[PDB]
Amino acid sequence: FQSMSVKGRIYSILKQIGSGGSSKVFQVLNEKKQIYAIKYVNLEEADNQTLDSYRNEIAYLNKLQQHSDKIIRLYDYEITDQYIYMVMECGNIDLNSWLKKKKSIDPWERKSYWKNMLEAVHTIHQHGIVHSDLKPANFLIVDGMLKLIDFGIANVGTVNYMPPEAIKDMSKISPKSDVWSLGCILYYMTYGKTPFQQIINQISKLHAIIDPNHEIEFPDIPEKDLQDVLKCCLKRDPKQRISIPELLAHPYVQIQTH
Ligand SMILES: Cc1ccc(-n2nc(C(C)(C)C)cc2NC(N)=O)cc1
Repeated sequence: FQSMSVKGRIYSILKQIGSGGSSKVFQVLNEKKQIYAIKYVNLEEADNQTLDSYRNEIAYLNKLQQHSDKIIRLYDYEITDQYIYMVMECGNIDLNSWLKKKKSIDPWERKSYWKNMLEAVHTIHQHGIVHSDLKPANFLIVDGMLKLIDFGIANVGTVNYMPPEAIKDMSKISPKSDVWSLGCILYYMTYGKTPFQQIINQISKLHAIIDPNHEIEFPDIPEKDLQDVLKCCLKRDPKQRISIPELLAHPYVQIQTH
């Protein structure tokens, strides 16, 4: 039955939710019994490039708090050369663990989660940040709402959500790269699998994503608007791919009852 101090205040640990090579996430309670999540980052063995990234991720996290409620709260933090403590809002489950459990997704729930992903990602772009690594894990369900937990500035994994322009690049990265990944999450939330999930050979997967000839399948669904959103986000030419601002005005989000 452990405890910990963050900027004077004392928090009592209930359980661990996260495991990181150097980081851990703890479900904690404050003096008044309120629930929070504390991220403990161990800095004992990190280089300057890595530190500066964590410093930057934290600065942005703090700056974009005011801009949107679709971004995870950062109530307080304690930084030292040895460690980082971050008091942040608690969530029910991350979106990846929810998609692996929830078999059939409700169409209203899918649309509501999608609007949330768009508002959060759109906010970061306004500030010039491109996640470049969007995945379900990056989103937390809080109060039946989806919140973005990280910006991709600070450091098994999958290539399912990788845009074709990242692979052909081998800075060539733009806001549109996040549109492709968001499209892959939505395609998963729609057809229960990522667009290239079926390809086992990892090398062959990378080739498929970058291959114009390969045709991504869009099976006929009752939500005609949703089908259009997917076909527009998963366009290989980033110049031809739809933008976040345009997506906001799309019938799929704006229209009610389709
Ligand atoms: C796999 C996994 C596990 C835990 C989390 N997570 N991360 C956080 C921070 C707010 C500290 C970023 C909170 C949680 N999980 C949670 N249930 O609140 C996110 C993903």
